Amino acid sequence: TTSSALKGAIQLGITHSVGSLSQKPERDVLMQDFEVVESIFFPSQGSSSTPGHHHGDFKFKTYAPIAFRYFREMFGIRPDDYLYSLCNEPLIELSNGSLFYVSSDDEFIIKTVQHKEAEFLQTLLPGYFMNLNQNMRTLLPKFYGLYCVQADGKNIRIVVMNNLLPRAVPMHLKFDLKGSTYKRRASPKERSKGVPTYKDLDFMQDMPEGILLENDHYTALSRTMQRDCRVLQSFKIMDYSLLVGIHILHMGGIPAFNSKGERLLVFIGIIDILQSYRSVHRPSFYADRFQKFMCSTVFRKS
Amino acid sequence: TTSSALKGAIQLGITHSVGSLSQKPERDVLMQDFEVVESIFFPSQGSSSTPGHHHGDFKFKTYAPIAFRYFREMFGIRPDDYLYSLCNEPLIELSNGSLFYVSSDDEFIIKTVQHKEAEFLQTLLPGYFMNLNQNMRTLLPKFYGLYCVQADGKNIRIVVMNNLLPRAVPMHLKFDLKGSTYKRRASPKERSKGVPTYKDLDFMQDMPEGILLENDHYTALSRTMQRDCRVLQSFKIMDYSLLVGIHILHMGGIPAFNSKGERLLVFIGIIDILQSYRSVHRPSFYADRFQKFMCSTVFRKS
Ligand SMILES: Nc1ncnc2c1ncn2[C@@H]1O[C@H](COP(=O)(O)OP(=O)(O)NP(=O)(O)O)[C@@H](O)[C@H]1O
Ligand SMILES: Nc1ncnc2c1ncn2[C@@H]1O[C@H](COP(=O)(O)OP(=O)(O)NP(=O)(O)O)[C@@H](O)[C@H]1O
Ligand SMILES: O=[Se](=O)([O-])[O-]
Ligand SMILES: O=[Se](=O)([O-])[O-]
Ligand SMILES: O=[Se](=O)([O-])[O-]
Ligand SMILES: O=[Se](=O)([O-])[O-]
Ligand SMILES: [Mn+2]
Ligand SMILES: [Mn+2]
Repeated sequence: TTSSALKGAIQLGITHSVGSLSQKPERDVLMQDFEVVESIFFPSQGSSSTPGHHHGDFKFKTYAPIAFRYFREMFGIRPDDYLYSLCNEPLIELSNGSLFYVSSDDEFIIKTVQHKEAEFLQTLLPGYFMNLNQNMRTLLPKFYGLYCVQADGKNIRIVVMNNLLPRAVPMHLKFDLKGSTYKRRASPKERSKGVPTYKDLDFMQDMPEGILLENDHYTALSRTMQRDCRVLQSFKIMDYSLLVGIHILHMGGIPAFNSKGERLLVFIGIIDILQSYRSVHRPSFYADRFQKFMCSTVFRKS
Repeated sequence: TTSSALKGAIQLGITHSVGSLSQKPERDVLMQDFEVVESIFFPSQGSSSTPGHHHGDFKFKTYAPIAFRYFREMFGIRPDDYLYSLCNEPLIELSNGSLFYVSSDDEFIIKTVQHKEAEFLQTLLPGYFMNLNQNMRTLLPKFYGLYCVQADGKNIRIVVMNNLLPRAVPMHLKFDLKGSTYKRRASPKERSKGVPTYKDLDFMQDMPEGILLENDHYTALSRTMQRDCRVLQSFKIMDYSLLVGIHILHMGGIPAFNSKGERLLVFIGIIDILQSYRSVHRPSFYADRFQKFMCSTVFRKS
């Protein structure tokens, strides 16, 4: 593939994009700063401006940058940290349409995106900002950046964001859960893997007594889901999953207890959030199912 | 006038509007909740729903209510406090187009509004929310509510908001300042009053050594203005004033020192913010003037 080609365009492109920013002085974000999109010409020779390269000519589209500065800021992501782990350390591909990549240090993921979505996102931002500034504990994905790359005619949109499941805490059981059932078992291929990413039925089968939760924790979660749903609902959004990482242990995640009885650090985050019908009540439905499902079956009190 | 008539429609209308709310349980505010507007029919007989009255038939339009609940919440305004001081204590008129009214307890003001404006406002809200959640120390007006009343054919839009200058701290000198000069002297009529509301030139005349400020305070203000301007700018907004209340003293305001040398508690807030051209650069201009003017002439460091 022209993949390594892209991997570069990213690290070349962002480093510029962001350093570019740390010139311009800080300022609050405005309803404008969302719609904006900046481009940068990256020739294989390279101006005294866009230099370097020998990799394959492109332009680097940076999106709503002042907004994403704000978001990083609020998610506590120092630019040098961001630039480093992302740009000065080789990017590593992944099996899963939509191609993922990962930071050498397992902190950051990179989905690609249907232009359909990328545009939706832009529109979401204000809505995002609001939820973010209100449900401080939201489960929604932490969107650190949005960028497009132009490879000849071709165009690649990508989003950068928090890996929910770092190598650090090693995950034993791993589930992608929706509250639905059609094809909601992990493919033969998938099950032939490490701590492979399961699914509703596999959970339901392999874990029918549930994930037990100390009342108070069960609430924080419950309410904070019910909040995230109500957002997503409102944005006519569907197919989202709760990604869950259980870790039996023989500190930056959730405390649980077992069907047997072992203590547990669990890790979650709602995902795949950009496909938006944007029927009349259908998302409103998918939210309630997702809700009842996680907050009744997948996690339970006492 | 049919004024006392209106005074009622308000207190009758809000009390319903808000109690109406304290049923529905709390929830984060969504980009939707801004656009919404609820109405309530208030007959002079009155349903078992909208009852009471003998005052003159009307409807009570309540605006973006979940947003304004949020705002009150964030400005720390407990509904019982709000309802009481506003609805269970006679409203008091005022001289100043645009009719003001005041809470018996001097906490709240009520401007009326050109439909032109009221609509602008709605649009501002998201923008408002952002600034509010970012410049915690903004000088912008604290908008507690927006309501319209329908008196026969007639329609009255009103906004409720923080009185910047309560009876509590008695204000000695009082200025309305813009950074302009045309008609920027206080009318003969006006000067024949208590601590009458002056203006640029009167300030410039009666106070040419300025309002002195302990470095650190001068900054908090300076930066926080420069922020508010940049918002307002962005909303293509003009004719705003800085309302200033100086109090010589022989604690909820700003510390200053004098041309002579007396200690001072000063009180400010940007106002008259809804008239929006919404020329190319003109607001951007009016902001910089307003800026330089307050942060150079009206307040100065050391
Ligand atoms: N933030 C994350 N942290 C950890 N793993 C993730 C994350 N995002 C995606 N993944 C992995 O990718 C899988 C699902 O991909 P997803 O994000 O749903 O996008 P997609 O390619 O559109 N899949 P779908 O559209 O549901 O078929 C998850 O089950 C995870 O195993
Ligand atoms: N929040 C407030 N606190 C104290 N006084 C206020 C407040 N708002 C308005 N006033 C008084 O009303 C005066 C100006 O009215 P303003 O709010 O500018 O609306 P307006 O009627 O549109 N005037 P303008 O449009 O500038 O001619 C101020 O100078 C104050 O004396
Ligand atoms: O997908 Se695209 O933007 O048409 O190349
Ligand atoms: O593959 Se599916 O039907 O979205 O779970
Ligand atoms: O001012 Se209005 O709304 O036309 O009565
Ligand atoms: O009356 Se004026 O010209 O707006 O200060
Ligand atoms: Mn998907
Ligand atoms: Mn005005």
